[PDB]
Amino acid sequence: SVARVYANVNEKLGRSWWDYDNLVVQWGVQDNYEIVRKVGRGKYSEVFESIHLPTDSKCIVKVLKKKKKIKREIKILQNLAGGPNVVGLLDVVRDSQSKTPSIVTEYVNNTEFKTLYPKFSDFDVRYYIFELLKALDFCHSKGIMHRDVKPHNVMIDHEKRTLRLIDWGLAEFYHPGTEYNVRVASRYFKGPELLVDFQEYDYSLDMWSLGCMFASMIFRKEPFFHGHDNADQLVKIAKVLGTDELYTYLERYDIDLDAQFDDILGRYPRKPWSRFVSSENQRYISSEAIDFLDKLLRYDHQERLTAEEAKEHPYFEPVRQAAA
Ligand SMILES: O=C(O)c1ccc2c(c1)nc(Nc1cccc(Cl)c1)c1ccncc12
Repeated sequence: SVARVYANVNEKLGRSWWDYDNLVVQWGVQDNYEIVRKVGRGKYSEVFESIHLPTDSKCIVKVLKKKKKIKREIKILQNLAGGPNVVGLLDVVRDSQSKTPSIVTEYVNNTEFKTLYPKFSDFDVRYYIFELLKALDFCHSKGIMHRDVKPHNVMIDHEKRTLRLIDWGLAEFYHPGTEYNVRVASRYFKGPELLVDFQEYDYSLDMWSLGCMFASMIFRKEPFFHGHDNADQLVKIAKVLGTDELYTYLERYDIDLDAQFDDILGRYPRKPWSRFVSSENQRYISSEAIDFLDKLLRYDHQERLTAEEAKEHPYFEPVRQAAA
């Protein structure tokens, strides 16, 4: 398997674009930042609201815990500089003694998605998904997969109507035929390729994750596919897409399933998208939304829309018009 778009981007841009092992960071002055308030903690980071003291301006300091992965995240954030709806890198600093690095990013006025998403209109969903598609089409066009696309990593200032894709700590460069680690993404947003241990994945992983997110929004069910473990996650997906399309996909990519799917995985017919429509979510539902969702949520990553193809979908016509 090789990506159907942007496969040769890292080839064309060469070693100085993707070789993060040999990154030399020009560290900023740590005493130029003051930390004010912790805003959050991750598996990999603490995040604090802070001040850039020379300018007295609001910013974020992300303190990070292998060295390899710090360099990857920094090199990606430098390469993505200037890109639409990508979180802006302000600096990289570290402790004088301990050498613990921190990434300094722009501050965003987020509304938590459990609160924000239900307040959305149909146009709002169309608009923010379109804004997210600009960020993903940008990073894919630069040889980079995000690999952790989920609502926590999409920051929305609903007053400014502005969007930022954050947390590039799982992101990687795409190299044709590379076998990538499948333990990426949070469980609810993992593509089938991660769940059957198909390692030769590409940018199209982000598009499955986008699909899950989009299903949450239009069907008002967070998360859409609610599995308990990685095994059950594939069962929840199979109970919607069906097992017929699953077996053709496995056959097509020569994937053999783990032995202990045979007890838990039954034969399920395809549930139509229409069966998820209710009184409460009908506000979001149109024939264009379902068709768009259908073209993102495919077993076969090579059948999913590209971010670019997705921007031309009729679903986004109210948004292209409103921008003229
Ligand atoms: O990782 C980044 O690149 C990254 C970049 C920017 C923010 C962030 C993470 N996390 C934020 N908040 C947050 C909220 C809950 C949990 C956690 Cl760990 C963090 C946040 C807030 C305000 N503006 C920018 C950010």
